[PDB]
Amino acid sequence: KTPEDCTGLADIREAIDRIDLDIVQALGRRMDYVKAASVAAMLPERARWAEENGLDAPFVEGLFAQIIHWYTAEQIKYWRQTR
Amino acid sequence: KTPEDCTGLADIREAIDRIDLDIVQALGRRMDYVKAASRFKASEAAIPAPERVAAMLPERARWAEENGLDAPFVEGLFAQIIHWYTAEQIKYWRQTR
Ligand SMILES: [Ca+2]
Repeated sequence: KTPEDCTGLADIREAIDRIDLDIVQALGRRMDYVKAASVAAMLPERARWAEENGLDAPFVEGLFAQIIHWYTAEQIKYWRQTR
Repeated sequence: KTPEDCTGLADIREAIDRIDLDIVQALGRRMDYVKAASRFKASEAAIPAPERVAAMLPERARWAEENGLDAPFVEGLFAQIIHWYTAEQIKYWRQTR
């Protein structure tokens, strides 16, 4: 259901669980690409997307700095593991 | 293109942009739901239900492990999301109710 058609917290939770799983799945696919490849330029882009989507840019930049650094460190681990 | 079908770094960097934009857009839709949920709360202090959050976190962590990702990191990431959205829900609840 849309946010407007939600009749209670149970409807809300159905939608939020789906969004959050979508996010985790996208993050999983994101790692496959990073592995296949084996911040200052990436964050302004993502801060713009945040604003465009009605979200606080600096919070969303915090989320992406966290992500990008994790995936960078994992790429380094993965490289050593596979060479 | 799939990761295997990618011919160089350019393909991968653009796919990552599209995935990252998908996540932002999903996070934008998530905020709409969180703000709509405020209608179903009798008080600012019931934002959030502590047992809801307590069951949400291991579930996302478990999803992470099932998708090739580190549970502690992804659980921490969702802790931050849920926490910030809680604050945003509270602002919205106060403004409207
Ligand atoms: Ca791009």
